Amino acid sequence: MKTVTVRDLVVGEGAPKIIVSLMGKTITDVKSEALAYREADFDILEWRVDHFANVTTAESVLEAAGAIREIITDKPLLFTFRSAKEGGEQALTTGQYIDLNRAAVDSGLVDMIDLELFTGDDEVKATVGYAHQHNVAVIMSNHDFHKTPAAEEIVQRLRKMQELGADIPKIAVMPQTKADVLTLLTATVEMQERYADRPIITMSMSKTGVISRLAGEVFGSAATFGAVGAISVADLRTVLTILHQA
Amino acid sequence: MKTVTVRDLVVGEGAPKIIVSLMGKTITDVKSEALAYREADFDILEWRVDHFANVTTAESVLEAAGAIREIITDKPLLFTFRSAKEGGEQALTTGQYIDLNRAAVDSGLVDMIDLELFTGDDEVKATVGYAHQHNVAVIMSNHDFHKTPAAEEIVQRLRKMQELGADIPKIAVMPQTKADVLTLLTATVEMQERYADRPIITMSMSKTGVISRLAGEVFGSAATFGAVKKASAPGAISVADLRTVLTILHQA
Ligand SMILES: [Cl-]
Ligand SMILES: [Mg+2]
Ligand SMILES: [Mg+2]
Ligand SMILES: [Mg+2]
Ligand SMILES: [Mg+2]
Repeated sequence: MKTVTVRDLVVGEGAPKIIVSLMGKTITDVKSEALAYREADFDILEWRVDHFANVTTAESVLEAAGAIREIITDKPLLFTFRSAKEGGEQALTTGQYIDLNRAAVDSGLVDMIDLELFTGDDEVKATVGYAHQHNVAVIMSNHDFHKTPAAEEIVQRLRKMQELGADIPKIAVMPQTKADVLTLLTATVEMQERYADRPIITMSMSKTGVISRLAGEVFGSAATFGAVGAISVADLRTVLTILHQA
Repeated sequence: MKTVTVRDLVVGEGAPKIIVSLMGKTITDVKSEALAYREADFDILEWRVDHFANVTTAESVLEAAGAIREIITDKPLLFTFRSAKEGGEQALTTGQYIDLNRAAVDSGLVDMIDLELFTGDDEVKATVGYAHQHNVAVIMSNHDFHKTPAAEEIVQRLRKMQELGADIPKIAVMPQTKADVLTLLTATVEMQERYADRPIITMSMSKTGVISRLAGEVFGSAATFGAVKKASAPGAISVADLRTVLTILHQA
């Protein structure tokens, strides 16, 4: 299986990695949040660009990315605009979203971008290519904040992400029942044994799904999310380490 | 939902409870292990009587049980003879096994006994009744160290344990695949939805099954085994680490 190396971090070997999400409306908010995260124990900093108020002003986005990089210089930076239809704060047209991610790639300030699987196949392929031409990795993502699809549908979305060239397929789904948490873990196993040839990230959201963040290593999820959220980064790392050494 | 209270420990509320297994061949070993276990963080002391060489000498078994209670004075004591049939160290005839458990009940030294489901229905029912008459709780148990039965079969075994009067149905199975771990968890959930009216304990063994030792609160297992130095079945973690993880899940 491929691993994905981002700076010195190796996703897909050792214990699962920890992603935290920075959310700020203004440049001063982004700076304040970056300062709050600076001493926390995590591996990847995700900037949740959909929270940023001035997302359609190219110079402002560039300034904010730069401000994050000035404060946190030792953690890979993941650029994520999460659409409202997948749990995010706002919607862009397809063209605006693709242009935004290309501008992030161009900046030299980000190590990874998030591309939503269902953006459009032609747009995703072109943007994956563009990212790769600049040595930027792609987390290709899909979220269902309302329900958990059947395991087979989850697997087929992860397989499509690989087809479209994702460096790291990522899916997050909302459990309505305990069985739904198990469905997400089953999909993770099946994807791993049948199709995966690179690291994947899977998560069952909400309080009910938190076991999928903690005890995911055996089943085949290479990273998960903590908070400085359903769980603190310190407590997440504590459990991941215990289970990695079990 | 009935809970099981032993001393003042409540099984079936809050975070899952931690069981450790004490194994000793002689009275001397029983005493030294008990002293070594005294400072460990756990809730229930399981004495694995099948490891004891002198199991057919009533005086010797009674002396060892007393020794455990003298050294570890603040933990519920679970008396478990694990049959060779179900992965234990030695075999007794059915009658000797039943007599051993009745003598444990009679001692006044034990809070719980383990009775294996497949011992025989008449014998199990009689011994459950005897234990209850002396305010001793029964963990009714089943083990498969080779495979994981279908989820519906696991459910039906746990249901049957309820029918026979178990205070706490208990099953431990061995995964052959990662999917089998998830089957054990599925059975746990389904038992909770369809039939449980009391605490149950479920486990998938080996490293692959460790989630099943951690996730009792969300899927429906009321207790879990941890290691002091070494646990009996594959895949355990230390009791300190187990308590750390259980507490994080309880507060999440
Ligand atoms: Cl064990
Ligand atoms: Mg260029
Ligand atoms: Mg391992
Ligand atoms: Mg009597
Ligand atoms: Mg609870």
